[PDB]
Amino acid sequence: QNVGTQAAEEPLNLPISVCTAPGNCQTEADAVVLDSNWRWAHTTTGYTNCYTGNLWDTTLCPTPETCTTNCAIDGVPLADWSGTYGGSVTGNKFNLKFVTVSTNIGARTFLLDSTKTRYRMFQLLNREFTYDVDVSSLDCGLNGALYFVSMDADGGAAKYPTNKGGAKYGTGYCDAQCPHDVKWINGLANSKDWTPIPGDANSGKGYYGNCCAELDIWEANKQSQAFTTHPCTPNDQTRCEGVVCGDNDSGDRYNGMCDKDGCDFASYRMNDHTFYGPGSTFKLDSTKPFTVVSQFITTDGTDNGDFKEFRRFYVQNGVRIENSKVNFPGITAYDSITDEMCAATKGLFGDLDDHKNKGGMKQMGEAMRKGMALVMSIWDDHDVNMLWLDSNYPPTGNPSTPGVARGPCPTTSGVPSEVEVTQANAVVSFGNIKFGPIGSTV
Repeated sequence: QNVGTQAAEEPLNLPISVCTAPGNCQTEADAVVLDSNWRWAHTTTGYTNCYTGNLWDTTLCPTPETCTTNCAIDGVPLADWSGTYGGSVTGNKFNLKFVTVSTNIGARTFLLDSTKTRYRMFQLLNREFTYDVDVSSLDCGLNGALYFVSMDADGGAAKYPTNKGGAKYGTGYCDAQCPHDVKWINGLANSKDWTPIPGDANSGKGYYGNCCAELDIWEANKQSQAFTTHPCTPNDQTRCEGVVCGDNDSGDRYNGMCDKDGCDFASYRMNDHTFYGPGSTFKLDSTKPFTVVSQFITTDGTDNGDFKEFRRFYVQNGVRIENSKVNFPGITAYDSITDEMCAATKGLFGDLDDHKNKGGMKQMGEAMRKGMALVMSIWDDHDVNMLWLDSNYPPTGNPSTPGVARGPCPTTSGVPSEVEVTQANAVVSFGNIKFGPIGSTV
């Protein structure tokens, strides 16, 4: 995309901590940038929309190349962050409102480095990543997500010279779902064969998808939470078409370059229904804030080893809370993501181990070694109504069959039109982000 001249781009300042030992950290003066999908797209030498509602203008965008020549994405000024997009920062806390009323629904954002010209790339192997979260106002159907993806640090600017904005304009998004709803891919409008998504007034799908590796630290609302590894072959940003995208709609979910299911550790799905929930007698009380700690263990305990284990623990009101465990007869009580856990649990659930097909923890680790961009988002799910996270999936499945039940939400929950009314004022908060060696962040 070209860059428009109507509004300066002003990312929100967000300090994080880089740590060397427990309680010995230094501030890193980073910032938050809005994903290019949420930006106004208009004519390069005017005010005329190139995209309105869920459609590209066919006169301006008869082809992707012409669209890209004629159109530009514009900046987010400071005033518009809260007023239009529902984003705000107080000290080291970042807040994202779900619905902001001209009416904005959801948000996806990235962490910029201290220069505000590149994404802050995190080399996560043999490191610990930690943050405080509040998901108390997110119920069934919503997801306040924090995760990493194998985006380029410059959003693709060096690879795709028609991308003028780079990381500064939140470009280059890709993930392990190979999404077609990304409006700008490889520096070009994804306007070919663009199709609105029914019941989604703001979104559509273009000819291409954009694939890359994804490490989900946090997919969650107050009812259920998960962390998940998604390797791809290769891991780096890859525009896809046809079978390579692994499109759900053509029966290709397991035929593409990315592991779409991922290998998940989701406490409720692993059959501990009392670990996490909205109340003081759950082990971890989702009505109150808490700290989420993630440790990425290698084979030799060094930065050069292969990724072998994703460990997790929590801190809430000064109380250390170890992760829940897998709880099925004849299955080891795993409390972390490893290749063995993935094989054993997917075996039990009858899920295809595409994680293993894509190179497993080792391949996931190669993405983490090269460095990944931090994503913070809030969203509802127009495909599957978040049932995969917090309900029975498939909805018609027996909840006593291992793998089906992922949370207590009813199978009628999560319809975007309903959650966008009922949960309009939901806000996820991510704060006090800390990054360092294992054992350094609490």
